[PDB]
Amino acid sequence: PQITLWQRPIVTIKVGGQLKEALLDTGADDTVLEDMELPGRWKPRMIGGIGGFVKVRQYDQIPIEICGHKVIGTVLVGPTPTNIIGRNLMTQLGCTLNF
Amino acid sequence: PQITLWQRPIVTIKVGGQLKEALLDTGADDTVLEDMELPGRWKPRMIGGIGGFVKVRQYDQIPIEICGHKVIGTVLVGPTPTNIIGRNLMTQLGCTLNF
Ligand SMILES: CC(C)CN(C[C@@H](O)[C@H](Cc1ccccc1)NC(=O)O[C@H]1CO[C@H]2OCC[C@H]21)S(=O)(=O)c1ccc(C(N)=O)cc1
Repeated sequence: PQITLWQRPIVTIKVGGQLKEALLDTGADDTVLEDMELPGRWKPRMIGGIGGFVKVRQYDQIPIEICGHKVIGTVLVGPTPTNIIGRNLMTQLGCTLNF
Repeated sequence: PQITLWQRPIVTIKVGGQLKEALLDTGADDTVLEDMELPGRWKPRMIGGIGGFVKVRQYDQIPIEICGHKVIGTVLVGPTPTNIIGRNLMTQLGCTLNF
C-alpha cells in the first residue's frame, strides 16, 4: 500500500509463531524485536541508539510475515522498548520512501 | 523522488546556517540533531530511544532545508549517534512508505 507518516507506521507481523505489532523503520539497519524465543544459533552484539547501547542476540535467516508477505532475514532480539522492522526486511517487501 | 532502502536514506540538510548529514527515519516521532546552537528559547524534553531516556533541548519553529524543500518545525537537540529527521518533518515533505 501507501502508508502515510501522520501516525507511526505500525504493521502486524508473524514471527516465531507469534503475532505482534512492529514499526516500519527506515532509520534501522536491521530488524530488532522485543525479547522472545527463536530457534537456532545466535551471536552476541551491542547496538547503539539514542539512549546508548543494548545487548542483543543476532539470529540469521528468520522468516517473518509482514502484511501478508513472507520475507527472510537477520533479526536482532533484546530489550528494545518496541518491535522495529529495519531496512534489511523492508527491502524484501519492495518498500521505498517517496515524496 | 523515490528512495530505496538497500542503503541508509541519508540526506544533506541546511539548519541554523550549517550543512549536516541526516537520516530519514520513519521510526522517529521527532527530529533529533547532535549539539548545534539554534536561535530562540528552548524547553526541556525527555525522549526514549532504544537504550533508554535522554534529556534534550526542544526548539520550536526551526526552518530546515531538505532535498530542496523548506520545512519549519520542532527540532530536539541532544546526544544522538546520528542526526535523524523524524515524522514531524517528513510529513511536511509529503513522505510516504510504499510497496
Ligand atoms: C536512532 C537511529 C539512528 C537508530 N534507531 C532507529 C530509530 O528509528 C529509533 C527506533 C525506536 C527506538 C526506540 C523506541 C521507538 C523507536 N527511533 C528513535 O530513537 O526515535 C526517537 C526520536 O523520536 C522518538 O520517537 C520514537 C523514539 C524517539 S535504533 O536505535 O532503534 C536502532 C539502532 C541500531 C539498529 C541496528 N544496528 O540495526 C537498529 C535500530
